[PDB]
Amino acid sequence: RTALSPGVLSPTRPVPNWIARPEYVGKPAAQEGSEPWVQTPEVIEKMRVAGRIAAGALAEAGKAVAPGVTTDELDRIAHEYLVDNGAYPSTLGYKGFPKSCCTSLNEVICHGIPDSTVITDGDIVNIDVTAYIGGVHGDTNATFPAGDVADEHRLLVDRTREATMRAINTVKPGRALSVIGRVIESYANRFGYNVVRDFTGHGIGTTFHNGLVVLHYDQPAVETIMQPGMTFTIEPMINLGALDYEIWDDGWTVVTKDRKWTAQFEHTLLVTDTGVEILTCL
Ligand SMILES: [K+]
Repeated sequence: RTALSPGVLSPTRPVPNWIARPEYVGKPAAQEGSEPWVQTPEVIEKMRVAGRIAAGALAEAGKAVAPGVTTDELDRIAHEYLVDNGAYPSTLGYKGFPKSCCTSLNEVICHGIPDSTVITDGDIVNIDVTAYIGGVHGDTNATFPAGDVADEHRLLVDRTREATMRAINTVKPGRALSVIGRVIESYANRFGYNVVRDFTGHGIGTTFHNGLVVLHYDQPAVETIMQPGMTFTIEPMINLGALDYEIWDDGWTVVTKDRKWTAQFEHTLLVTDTGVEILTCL
């Protein structure tokens, strides 16, 4: 199975005029990074709706993962589900990004651009989709096997899923945020895996990335304490090989230098009064 190269993009998919666009659509940058990390009860309830819809779009596209299919076709499906449910796909026009989800095969760490790329037997593909509705975002992702995937790669996927769920299950108010990345990295290193450092989880609410950073590796210098009403992603990228990467000329696609495969899972989480609630569930 050869190292991936860029396929060709389908044209911009329309979304109905009546679906509110985030402010950043059609602009070179977003107005984000200084928004409160704790959400009002109103925004939390709305994020339940956005997260539910993202989860559905994820589940739908992931159902179409099969040898023969294009990444572009996964995007079509995710886009349709978001649009049919009244949601704007948050990635569409986010800093110029051209599609409605990210599709990240094999050695693509993250930010892959749905295209003419045809999935083959044994590949793994991450699909990351975000919903914007009622003025808020919800983001979820998962890595899906295509065909007869090698044990090596199944285990990577299952272990990355597990790391993520372990980390989620440590979320509680009064606990150090740094606990997330300690749990993740300790679990990954157990199997000889390497945790991506340069890409992180983030606060999410009325803005896509509100400036809160959630590290997935052990970094006990972070002082941030989790508080009820905080909303953020946990989204570890976990590599079979070394952390060294390249970005393609499209400006988005992140690939492992060594071309070894990598996996990722993600939810949008609420810190409740007593623990956690996963917002990106069906
Ligand atoms: K990947």
